[PDB]
Amino acid sequence: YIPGRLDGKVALVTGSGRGIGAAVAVHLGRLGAKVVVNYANSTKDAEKVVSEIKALGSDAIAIKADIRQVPEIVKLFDQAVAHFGHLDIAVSNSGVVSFGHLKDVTEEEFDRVFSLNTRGQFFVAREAYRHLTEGGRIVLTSSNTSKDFSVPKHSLYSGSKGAVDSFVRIFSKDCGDKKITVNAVAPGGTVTDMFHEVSHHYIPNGTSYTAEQRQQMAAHASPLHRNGWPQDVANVVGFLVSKEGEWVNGKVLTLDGGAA
Amino acid sequence: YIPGRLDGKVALVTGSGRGIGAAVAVHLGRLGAKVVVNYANSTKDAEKVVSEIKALGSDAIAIKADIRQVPEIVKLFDQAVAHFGHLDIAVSNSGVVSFGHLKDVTEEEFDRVFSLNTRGQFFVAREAYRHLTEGGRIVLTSSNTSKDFSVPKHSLYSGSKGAVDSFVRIFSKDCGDKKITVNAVAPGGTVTDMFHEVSHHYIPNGTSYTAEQRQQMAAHASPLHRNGWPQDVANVVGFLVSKEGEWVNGKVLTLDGGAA
Ligand SMILES: [Cl-]
Ligand SMILES: [Cl-]
Ligand SMILES: [Cl-]
Ligand SMILES: [Cl-]
Repeated sequence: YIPGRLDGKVALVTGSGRGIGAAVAVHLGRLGAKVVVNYANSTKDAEKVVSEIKALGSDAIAIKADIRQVPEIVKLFDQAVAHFGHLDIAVSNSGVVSFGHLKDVTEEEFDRVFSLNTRGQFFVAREAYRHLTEGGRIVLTSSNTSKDFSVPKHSLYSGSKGAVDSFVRIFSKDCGDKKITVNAVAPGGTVTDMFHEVSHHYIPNGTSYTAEQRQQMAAHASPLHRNGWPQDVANVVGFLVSKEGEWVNGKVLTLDGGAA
Repeated sequence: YIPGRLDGKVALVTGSGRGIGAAVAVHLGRLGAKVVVNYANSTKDAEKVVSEIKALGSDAIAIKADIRQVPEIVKLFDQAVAHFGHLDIAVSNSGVVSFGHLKDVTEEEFDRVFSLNTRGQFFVAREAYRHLTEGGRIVLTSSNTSKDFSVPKHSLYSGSKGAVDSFVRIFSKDCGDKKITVNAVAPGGTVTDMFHEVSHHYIPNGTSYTAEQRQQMAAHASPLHRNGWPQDVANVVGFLVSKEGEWVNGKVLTLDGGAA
């Protein structure tokens, strides 16, 4: 046994077609896990993640699912266990962002956000509990906006992640009967190819700055004076899902480089 | 002007057909508000609340709504403003409880709980923002289970209220443009005619105790050695919706008599 490593373990990672999830999938592979690369949309993109994990010396398979549809979450987990024999780790990076003043939020937008961010993640945890081996790991995605950062016109999303924080604390109670720990990660400002399209929403008069100015401002929000990156989230997920992370259970870790 | 009083104000209170909401409606009437007694089911029950408010010297009307249906929330608020001329205060006591291990939670049960506790309350806040007079008040209902109390087999409900806590913090930002404050109350153990049917869920081996034993145990959870009552919640709501409560804004107040 090599400490911190996941040799002999099997991990499922959702949201592997965007920056953070892709980095989490590759990192769990690098640590020695075989990986089910779950994704929502681009099969070519997901297969690039599979290829990267194989190149590192670990096995991976891409399995698609619409995480809004609970029957598809059931099938995803069944197929994961059928392919690799068992499953030890489930990480959800599933979610969508949303902005708008309360006054303008529609039924459709509420449902768009909660169906994935909150309901989808709840049922990913349910199916992970049902399928996981004893002593496994579940990690869901919250946000620094749930509790630690207050963004005007971001009530819907912030609440979708506030629910996740409460879920994980109580899931840890129920999941203890299979010795499964349950935690959430709550990233701050993380730079990906989608960051620049929404970064104006997170600062007053955001549109009056250039994208580069907004990224620099985001960097200066951490006392370390750098941006957060997908690898920062992956690094913490890797610890939580290791043997050495066991005593962190039922918690939400805000990953913002000290900004809050 | 009498300090603490709501003379000349108009308040809408949802969930007026159960213990806490009924007590909040009567109390706002006692403080001088005219009250829209909104309720989900029994018209005879709601009219008893109306009658009690009238007997106290304040006007009231019962207006029914299915708070799960956003078009009905819209109509409720339109009708409130049409009847009394304006609306200053909106208090939601809308919600349902739910219990069960994560492993057994169904799609239907998830939707039953979130549609009212989280989605319904979100849109009560939206319609209150849209209809309220400048300087008004919105109060939603969270729970001590959101953050302050961890009950096994209560993940769904706990998360439905964790979302509300995040909502109110951000709603306070958006609603400030009409000088409306937004807060939540998070009651603990509150005795009503429905308490005894669920009190076993809240203590280990709950069913092995009598209802009276369970109520006494609940009482001893507060260092004051009494149960919480609907009037305790009403008292705090009355402060939050008064002029003197203005500087409490964007907050969730846990009302458990010091148990946490
Ligand atoms: Cl994806
Ligand atoms: Cl997804
Ligand atoms: Cl009611
Ligand atoms: Cl209701």
